[PDB]
Amino acid sequence: ISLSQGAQAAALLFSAAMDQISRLAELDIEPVRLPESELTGDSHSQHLLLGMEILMELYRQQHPDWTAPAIRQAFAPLARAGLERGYQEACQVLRQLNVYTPAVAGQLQGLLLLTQRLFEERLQIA
Amino acid sequence: ISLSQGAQAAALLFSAAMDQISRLAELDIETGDSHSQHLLLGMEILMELYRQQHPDWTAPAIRQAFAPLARAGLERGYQEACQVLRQLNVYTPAVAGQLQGLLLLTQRLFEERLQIA
Repeated sequence: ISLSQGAQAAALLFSAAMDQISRLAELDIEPVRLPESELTGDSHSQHLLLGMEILMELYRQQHPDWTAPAIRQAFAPLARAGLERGYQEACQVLRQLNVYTPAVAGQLQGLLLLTQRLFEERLQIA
Repeated sequence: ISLSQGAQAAALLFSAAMDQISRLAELDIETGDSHSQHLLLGMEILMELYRQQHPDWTAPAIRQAFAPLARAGLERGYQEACQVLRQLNVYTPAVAGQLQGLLLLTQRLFEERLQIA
């Protein structure tokens, strides 16, 4: 039942490549932040946010008729939903890989929470 | 080290979340398996964006340009993915072959895409 070790492989490739390419194509968008953010991210969260940026950006392009606010309004819950689900899937794989230690569970959780809040902040940028 | 398995759990969350969000937001263009599809949809998005960063260039002009960057991109990705899989002592003959499988396939499929449309 170890399609689980297939999933992990593919994820590693996905994440590394999306990085490498995004960098090489100079798509590397400067991380968008609240000028007075009290929060400090790490590279993991930063990767994640840059990811969500692209998704939003393309969502925007795909909805020309829609206003800027409506666009943020609509995209916000899908992004939250996507991330919480993403997380749930990432956890399942790890439980299944029998590597879901209390340490790793806590680190991954912290990362979700960090990312959610950072995105909440990003969405406030008018 | 804890360091590596972090980079792992992060990669999981990244991949999955990008998967989820792209589906939920209906970002799409209307043979393969999910892992390649995922990667493809990955690259198509990036290219699509890269397109928009050069409104002035022609369509072939951007395919010409983006292709090598996608190729170089995957290879690097693949190396880095082998790194962690080794660091974690979890790089089975089976796993390695599976991964190399996914590299080549994706790789080809993207080439077939460039010839199309």
